[PDB]
Amino acid sequence: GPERTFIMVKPDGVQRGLVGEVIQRFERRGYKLVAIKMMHASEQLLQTHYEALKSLSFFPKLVAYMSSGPVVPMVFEGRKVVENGRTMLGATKPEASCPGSIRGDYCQDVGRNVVHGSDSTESANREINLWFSPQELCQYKQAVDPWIHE
Amino acid sequence: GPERTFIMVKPDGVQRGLVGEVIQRFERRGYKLVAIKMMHASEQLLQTHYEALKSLSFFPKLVAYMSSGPVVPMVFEGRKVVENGRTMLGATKPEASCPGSIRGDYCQDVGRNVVHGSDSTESANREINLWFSPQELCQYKQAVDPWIHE
Amino acid sequence: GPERTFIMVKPDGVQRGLVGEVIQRFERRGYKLVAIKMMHASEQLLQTHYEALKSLSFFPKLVAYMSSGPVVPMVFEGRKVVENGRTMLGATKPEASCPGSIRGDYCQDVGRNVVHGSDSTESANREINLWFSPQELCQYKQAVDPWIHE
Amino acid sequence: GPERTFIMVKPDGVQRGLVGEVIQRFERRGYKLVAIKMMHASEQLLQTHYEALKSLSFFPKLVAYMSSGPVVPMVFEGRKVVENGRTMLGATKPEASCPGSIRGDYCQDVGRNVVHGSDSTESANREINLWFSPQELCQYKQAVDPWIHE
Amino acid sequence: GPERTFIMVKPDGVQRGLVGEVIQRFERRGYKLVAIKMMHASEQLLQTHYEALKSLSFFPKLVAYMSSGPVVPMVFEGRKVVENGRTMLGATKPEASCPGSIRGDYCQDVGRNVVHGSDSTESANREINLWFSPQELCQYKQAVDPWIHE
Amino acid sequence: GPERTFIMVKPDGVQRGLVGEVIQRFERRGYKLVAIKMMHASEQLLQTHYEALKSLSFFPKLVAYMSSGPVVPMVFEGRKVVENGRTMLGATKPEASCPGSIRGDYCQDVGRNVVHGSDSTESANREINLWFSPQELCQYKQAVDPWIHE
Repeated sequence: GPERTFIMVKPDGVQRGLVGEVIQRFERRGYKLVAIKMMHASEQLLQTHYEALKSLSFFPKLVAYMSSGPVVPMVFEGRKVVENGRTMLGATKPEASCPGSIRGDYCQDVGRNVVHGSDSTESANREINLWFSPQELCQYKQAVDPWIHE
Repeated sequence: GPERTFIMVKPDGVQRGLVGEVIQRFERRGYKLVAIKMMHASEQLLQTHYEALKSLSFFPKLVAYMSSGPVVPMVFEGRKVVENGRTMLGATKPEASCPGSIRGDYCQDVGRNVVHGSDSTESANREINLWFSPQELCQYKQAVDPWIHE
Repeated sequence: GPERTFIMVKPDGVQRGLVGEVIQRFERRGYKLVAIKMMHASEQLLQTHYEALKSLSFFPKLVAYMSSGPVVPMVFEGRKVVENGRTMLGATKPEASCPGSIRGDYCQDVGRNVVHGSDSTESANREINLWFSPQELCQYKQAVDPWIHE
Repeated sequence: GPERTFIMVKPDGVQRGLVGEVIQRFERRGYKLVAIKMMHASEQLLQTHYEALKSLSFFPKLVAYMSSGPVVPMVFEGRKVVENGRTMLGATKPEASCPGSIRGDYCQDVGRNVVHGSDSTESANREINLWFSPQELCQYKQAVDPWIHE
Repeated sequence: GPERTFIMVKPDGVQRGLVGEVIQRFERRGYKLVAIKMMHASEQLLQTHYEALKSLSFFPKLVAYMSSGPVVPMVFEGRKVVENGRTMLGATKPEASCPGSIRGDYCQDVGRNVVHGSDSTESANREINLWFSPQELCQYKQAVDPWIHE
Repeated sequence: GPERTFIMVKPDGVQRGLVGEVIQRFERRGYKLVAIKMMHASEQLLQTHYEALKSLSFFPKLVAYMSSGPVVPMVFEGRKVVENGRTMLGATKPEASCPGSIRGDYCQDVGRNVVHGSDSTESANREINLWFSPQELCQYKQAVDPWIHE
């Protein structure tokens, strides 16, 4: 690609002091952080982020909650990072999440499940460009590259 | 409920220095500790605790083992805490337990599997009241409550 | 002695989900847990606990704060456990605490410093007996004993 | 203030996958993240950041190194965060750093010491405003606030 | 048996500083380390180690990679250690590995999957004797033995 | 040098499952493992290892204890690794050790203090060559080298 995924710590993950933990789970798997910021996300941005859900009953409540406190959008790079990101986050519903996953370790409620992650490569490219301008995406050559992929 | 489950560190979990680890796995998922104590559990208490097993060949051996060293009964409170407790503990048999679970991380033998957890809400209410008097159950309002459930 | 010290997680340590962490720091140093409970501590108990401070301006405020939410008293056993307990907790003032200590890792304010620990063997014996009846103190022989002391 | 300090993961901390670890050390002490970003820092920015060092022999080499790969500037908020930040980072020279500090845990060379932190409140205010526009500084009320300071 | 399995940190696990982590995952499950060494493995040794794969297209490339940097062979002892070793390592393919497993936590590429583990008791006995002479296998009685198995 | 130090997990560190933990503390500081093995150390080897102590009353008891169960000698390489090794291990006496050090985190008795480390570069060269033949010392180029030292 290089393959990239969009990860976002939600307002409850910020409140509960889990930003570094989410980042560390990607770093220890050898994934490269290429962008990050903390922001108050606007209603208009969140409506576009969740546009696939705009027809559903819970969409207005989700958009208001996601603007009720700061969030931390970020972008990770590496092999199979989209599908591995989804596994590392765990099932949407925490009670279906296996331990070792972020939601299985930290969450008890689907509406407070700490972190968002792209569900497909097409979604990831859309979300990365929605939240970050190209100038915010940093590029570097990871020294351990020969030892993390063949 | 508020929903509550009964968790008990078994004599081997005490010996192996895993009491804090069991507690921390519930705390980091946002669950509230509401009771805890260390005790030598009597044969009569353990026979009542395991009354569903009283007809089985291994019951006398289980009751003697569970009174052979101190145990740490405790009670946790939060959404889906009974079913999530069972997932966090792992399969009864450690070799069937996924890593990330307590028994998958620490155990190799079903008869030394570190920790007990209620299997149903009806069992949890029975076990909580069997091991703790109402005066031992503490109540407080968790400050992070708005960020752990909706 | 066997030497024993009294450790108590304060209301802020309970709220912030640090009970298991405090316990684990003693367990991994080979210390034996011999008693623990969660309780709402009464004004009368806390006045006796802090009787050395009864003449000081901040005593009424300290006693009210220490009864404002549940606490977790506990007792640990092993060689040099009183003096090592004080080192493991860190300076009273978090800003004077070295990292690696509980208060240096988790605290920013002397009035919210998570955990209490006996300052002398005479204080420890007094505090243990103040908070626990003899029947609550459990005794067992630690299997790793030959490898934790000579 | 509210008191704030500027923390920056240096290019070697990014390469070595330590961004989340630095963040987590501040979060677990109850400090609030209020800004963060990943960027390629320019020579002009770094010369201003290090203006106190502009007369010294190693300044050109330091500025070139600090622009040789991406960095992660960030801002933390809470009581005594400037002086506690310096303690948490450890001595400038890793060999003088106590274990438990970031540089004592991860570093072996003063020129690759992973992370920068403000040395005074006057430096912190200058550095925060140098690296972040006011619109990038987020504000929220931490739910655990009553339990982290008095 | 006593049952034993062969575990080997591959060249990428050495480079990425994961030797202690692999060892610790077995130790915390109560397994006994009975042999370990760091070596440059020769082509002839690796061809014998992987003799089941000698007919396959990727065998020469695998043998050259496995001799391209030092490896850490080791031997662990305890109940069900072969089958539990395979679960703890995770699926061969990291993207099929559950979090909590070594490859699910640290790996993104099947050709850089950090660690080898015996797939059967017959393979384990063969591999142990291939990499270690009998004099390198140490024997001791684990003090916690009564608390890790019945 | 390249500078190297000799580290040895003592019989109590093996029993207590701390081998991986000792290794991980050096790895996360960027130090290179260059040799390791598990062995039953003979009286003659240990008398030579501790020859500086041969005149002292406790020497025979120390030599018998150090041969009473397997040990794990090892060798680490990197900048200032001898002096940093001593800091990471902590004071000889655990009660004088700061938290964050190995002995401050895990030990309560000077005669069961888990791990040995060279006290000087002259001692390190002697001890490395006493415990390892030159063929056991592995050499490789660490990919992160440009980011761990200047």
